[PDB]
Amino acid sequence: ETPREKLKQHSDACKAESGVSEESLNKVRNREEVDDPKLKEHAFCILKRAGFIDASGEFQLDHIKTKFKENSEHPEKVDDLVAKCAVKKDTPQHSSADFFKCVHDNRS
Repeated sequence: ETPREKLKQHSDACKAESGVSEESLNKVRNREEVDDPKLKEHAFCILKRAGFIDASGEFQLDHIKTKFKENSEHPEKVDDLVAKCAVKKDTPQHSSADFFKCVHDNRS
């Protein structure tokens, strides 16, 4: 009866296991490269909510490239980088981590 707060939680179900705190994610900021399940898993949890990838795992670069393109400091290399970063892997949840890592580990 009237939630008021309206707890959404981007990873309400992903928290059951993929509850990667601000530890390994922060490491992504630096060129250290850290392998972790909750990390890659948590990412997909945001991708599905962000409105990029579908419940089936179909990558949508047309929407990703446009996002990084429109309003940016140097929008032009993202589109090409999207192809190399959005490489279709054996699973959809995998490619997710590539989005929040590849673009972050891009040489200037």
